[PDB]
Amino acid sequence: TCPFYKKIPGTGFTVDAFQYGVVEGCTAYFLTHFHSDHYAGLSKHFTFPVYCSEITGNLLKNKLHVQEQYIHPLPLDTECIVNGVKVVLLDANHCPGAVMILFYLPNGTVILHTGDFRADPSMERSLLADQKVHMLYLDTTYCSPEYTFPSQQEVIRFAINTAFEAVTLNPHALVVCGTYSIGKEKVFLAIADVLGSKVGMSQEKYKTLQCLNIPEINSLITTDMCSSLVHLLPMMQINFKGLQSHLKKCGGKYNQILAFRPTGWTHSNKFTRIADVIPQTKGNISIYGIPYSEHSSYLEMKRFVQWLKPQKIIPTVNVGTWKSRSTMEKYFREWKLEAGY
Ligand code: NI
Repeated sequence: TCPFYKKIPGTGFTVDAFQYGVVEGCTAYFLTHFHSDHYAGLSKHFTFPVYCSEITGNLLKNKLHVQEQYIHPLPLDTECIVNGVKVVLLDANHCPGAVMILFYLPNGTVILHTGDFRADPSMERSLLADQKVHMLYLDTTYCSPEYTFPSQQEVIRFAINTAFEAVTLNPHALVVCGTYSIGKEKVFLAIADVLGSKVGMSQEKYKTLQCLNIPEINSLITTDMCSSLVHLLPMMQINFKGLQSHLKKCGGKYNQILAFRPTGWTHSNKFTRIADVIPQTKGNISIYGIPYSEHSSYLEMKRFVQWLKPQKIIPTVNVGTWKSRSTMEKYFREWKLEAGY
């Protein structure tokens, strides 16, 4: 049965709750973003109203084949009414089309659901600042002080300079970027832009990108691999074996590969700076691990919550074990004692 953390009290709404069949009492199903854990259970067979951003709606329509009659896309930063309740969608700074949802309940309680998010100080001057928020449903992916990472911009700068140097040193080198879902598109778009190239990719991946309302997209991406010096492949192929194999497929148009694996956090964030990063190398193939995160670091999450000052926090990630929940509760109390709410 549908957990309490996916239900919004005093409404018949749910959020990211598609895997439990028909939820008793639910009149509107919200979807924060197009990642499989969150959309799990949605298919052409779903027949209830789904509320989401325009980008998330395009994906639902085209990739999952959800019938158009059940898709209700809403604009961002706009007060809207859904089944008699005032809502607002905000940019979550996660992947394309990802939203936080602000619910203004009839009793006067205000609830923010973050979905998946990367907290940023620009969220402190949105519509969130206009009134008190009583309850917060929080993306707690990295809710522990060991989780630090560089800014997105530091990581992109490093990627840009690295790729530019390698291809100027060897103009027959190919750049590859690994991917598994939507998100982290700036990695491959910024590399291509500095190399004067389109990004080449499979038909399934191109169809995904064509849904994302990215301006001038037809000038940036192609299905013609041969014409392009940045290629996208599945994350699972980003290894010496997979990359040599792909290099054979391109017809000796390239004689070297430089590959990037954008990851989350891994244990080497605790010592290294982005400037110190060095690749793994076997022969004419180099692989760089780069920590490009679309979730809040501990410090970004703590700042956001200390600013927002919610009366209650409901975690939405790592809620499966008592140890995790207990640990998280501990950090929420510290934050509250330091900031005086
Ligand atoms: Ni996500």
